Amino acid sequence: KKVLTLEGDLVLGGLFPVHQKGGPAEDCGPVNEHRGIQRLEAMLFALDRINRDPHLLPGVRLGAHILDSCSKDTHALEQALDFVRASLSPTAITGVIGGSYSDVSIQVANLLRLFQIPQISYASTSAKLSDKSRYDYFARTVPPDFFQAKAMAEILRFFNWTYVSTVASEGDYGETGIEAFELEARARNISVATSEKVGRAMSRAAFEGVVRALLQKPSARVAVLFTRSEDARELLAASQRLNASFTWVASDGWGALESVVAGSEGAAEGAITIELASYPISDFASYFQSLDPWNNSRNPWFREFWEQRFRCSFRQRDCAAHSLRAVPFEQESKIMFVVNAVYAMAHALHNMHRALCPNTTRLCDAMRPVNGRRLYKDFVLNVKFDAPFRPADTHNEVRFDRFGDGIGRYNIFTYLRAGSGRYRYQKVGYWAEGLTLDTSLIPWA
Amino acid sequence: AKKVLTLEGDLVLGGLFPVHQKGGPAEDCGPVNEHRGIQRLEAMLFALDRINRDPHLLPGVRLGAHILDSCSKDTHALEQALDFVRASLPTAITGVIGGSYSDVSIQVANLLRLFQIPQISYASTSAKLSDKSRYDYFARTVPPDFFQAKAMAEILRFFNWTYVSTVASEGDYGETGIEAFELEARARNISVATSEKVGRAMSRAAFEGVVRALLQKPSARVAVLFTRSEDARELLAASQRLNASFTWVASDGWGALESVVAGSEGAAEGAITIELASYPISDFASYFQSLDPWNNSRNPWFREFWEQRFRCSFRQRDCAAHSLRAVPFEQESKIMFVVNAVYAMAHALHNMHRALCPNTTRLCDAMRPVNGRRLYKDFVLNVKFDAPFRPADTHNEVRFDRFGDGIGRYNIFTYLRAGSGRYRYQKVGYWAEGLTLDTSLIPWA
Ligand SMILES: N[C@@]1(C(=O)O)C[C@@H](Sc2nc[nH]n2)[C@H]2[C@H](C(=O)O)[C@H]21
Ligand SMILES: N[C@@]1(C(=O)O)C[C@@H](Sc2nc[nH]n2)[C@H]2[C@H](C(=O)O)[C@H]21
Ligand SMILES: *[C@@H]1O[C@H](CO)[C@@H](O)[C@H](O)[C@H]1NC(C)=O
Repeated sequence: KKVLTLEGDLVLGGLFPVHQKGGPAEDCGPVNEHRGIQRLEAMLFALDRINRDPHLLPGVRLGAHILDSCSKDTHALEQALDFVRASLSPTAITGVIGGSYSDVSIQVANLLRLFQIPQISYASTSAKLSDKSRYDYFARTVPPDFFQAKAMAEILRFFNWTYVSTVASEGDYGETGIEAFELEARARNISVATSEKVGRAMSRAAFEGVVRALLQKPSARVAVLFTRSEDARELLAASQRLNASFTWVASDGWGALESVVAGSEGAAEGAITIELASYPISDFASYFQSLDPWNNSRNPWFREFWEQRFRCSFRQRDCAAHSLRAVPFEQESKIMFVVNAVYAMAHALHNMHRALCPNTTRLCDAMRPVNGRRLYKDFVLNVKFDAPFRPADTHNEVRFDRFGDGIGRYNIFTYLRAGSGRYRYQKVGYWAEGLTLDTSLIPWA
Repeated sequence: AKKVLTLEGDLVLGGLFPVHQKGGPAEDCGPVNEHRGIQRLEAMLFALDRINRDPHLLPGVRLGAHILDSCSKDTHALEQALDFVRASLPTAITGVIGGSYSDVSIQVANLLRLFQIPQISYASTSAKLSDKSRYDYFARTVPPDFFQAKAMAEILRFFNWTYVSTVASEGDYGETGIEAFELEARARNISVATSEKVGRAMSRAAFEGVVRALLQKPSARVAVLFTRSEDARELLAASQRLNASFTWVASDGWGALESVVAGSEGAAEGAITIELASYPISDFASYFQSLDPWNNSRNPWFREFWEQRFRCSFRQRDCAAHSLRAVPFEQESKIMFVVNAVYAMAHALHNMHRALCPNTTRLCDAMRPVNGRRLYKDFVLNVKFDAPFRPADTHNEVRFDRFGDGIGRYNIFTYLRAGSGRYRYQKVGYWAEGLTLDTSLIPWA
């Protein structure tokens, strides 16, 4: 029901999974701290900096119209009507920063393309989206899963793991993710034992059956997963439950999330996981940690996040005690992707403005209204700038390929039992046009 | 701009037919589709006319039309289907009849759902459409593909074909059809040698590539297909080209179509093919054959079809010289289902009128506008009536399960070389809650 709106000369639409998927009865579930709130605030942070950037649209203010998908594609669409309501007779949406889940980005793309509205995803990695015959107004700051699968299979060949199995979740991402793995596997002389399917509706018993099924072919110790966080979580819990031992090789969904493993550490010990290569942003941590319910009114959902986060109630008046500065900050992995995606849309508009409004620094009649086709084809796809807030070590550019995709850069991790019974994720290498490993950091190596 | 076919009435029904084929790699619409387009489109117009003369079906409420051309492309159909939702925010569409190809019905249903517009498909069989959590306003006069996939597995079993290969066309029809197939197969102790995918833009070399992949497993002489017509056609050609022999077991996409086997009669000989169980509708052939370019001004694609069918031009007064009665009439396999969908929607509107408009025969206040949620849940799903223009003997009735699905009734054919030398299809079986076969009619049996 709620929308986040910010004034500006040009309004960018946003789309985030602020809430999780609801019950069979309800549309929306509880608040998403990391993939919801933190990702939405990275958008707000980025627009704030952009609006204080002298070399980036100094005469044009970037406004916002941010929607909640509730982690369900059909819901994302009901909301997404806002972006197009004016045209079908918000006054004007210049472009959409959004889609977390591939299924959401695909659904929203199918509508946005009917209105020539450009779209940039910060998280969607299904290979389908690379097709400009169907998703001709879609671009992403992340690479497709074509390269993730290619990396996963390359790890197996290096470790001489010829017999292995697969799990994967219902949805565009997982299903189309594991086929890409199996294809790259077969090309490397890698056999598949069993190929399993997992849903969210699936209960404790059904997850145990998957683990049971993976044992039927015991010559395959290594399990390859292209699953959602909560599916990886469950399958890992089911493993500790009936004391099962697998060599997990898992996709970005699990990545280096402590939540996926928390509680089922023993079973997880030794897993090799993929996280799309990114870096933290120190300015964003400071920004997020300084947010409070009385000073962050512009976020319609922040008070709900706060009650949930600090098990308090504003009615009860027990929320003021708490503070984000006094708790351990853990930035979400794809925050870089959210900032990059916001900056990419801003660079595109600046570049469009340079070309269409030569005399004035302000929004001229040529960009009233902005032509989406022209914007996407000639400006979005042709941006080339140094990624903001990047470390001194890496020199990353924000650029789109022919298919609107990002560069196939991934970080490889291992989960290990560290000192004094603590468990942690360690960076063992990276995949950027070939595998790169340091097995010294790998315990079982 | 593209034309539309509109007819006035009190209540207006949407129509969606593949009038044209997919255009080239750079054009949206291709040549005219005589059978799946023009004939199916005319069949909806025939049903409307008959209903509008019917004194027991909406005697006071006239049914109008807004028929759109899909051009056999989901992206094109969606551009067009916007005409269906503008009045909801200016013609108000009370319900839609349409979607031939599953991709199209799914895409359109995503949009239609947002505005509460009921959709009755006459040809889309993907099981994906049976999901009410996302296609809550969709129903169809055809059965879902769980039945046809089961029917296939039962054909294998009957002939003891326990080592087979599968081929699916990329999409919601092919991929979900084979998924279901493979499960039904597994349960019957039938193993799958290899499973192949036929892409969206395949070359002749790509098609050969597929055949070579099937030739890698020499024991599997059975090739089970869930393919589009042109894919089945193209697979046979490659099979002919490589002197490759297979026992094909195929879905309604190949059906009893001569389009598919023309040129590759030898490669196709001995195949087992499915076609949904239908009968030819009586008065439609006579209706269709009595159509000419001057009396049929209501169809905006009829002149184009005339010029294509009779290889003539109105620009050179060439065409008049002809008639559809001089030439043979072959009723497109799914005409029945098109007529049945129109009536299902008319009966649903009739029964809703009886309930909400007790006193009058005209549209009362309660149905201005028609509440789509009410219409679908209370009337569309509860229709039960004798099938229109059913053979004088038959007792067939139009109804839907509680999820909008039709009931699994199939005709099984064998492609044989007749005594007279010529190649033809022959009915040898039926599937309705179990398999029935006449092996005497199958030459290799
Ligand atoms: N790459 C993604 C995609 O859906 O394409 C996969 C899913 S993984 C997930 N599903 C539920 N929780 N986590 C999500 C990831 C992200 O939002 O970081 C996107
Ligand atoms: N049952 C269908 C579905 O797509 O669900 C399968 C496809 S087969 C086809 N024929 C030509 N191109 N593709 C189409 C059939 C029909 O409209 O007769 C629907
Ligand atoms: C299939 O196998 C069974 C078991 O031997 C046999 O009785 C049956 O006749 C076979 N059917 C055909 C058509 O070969």
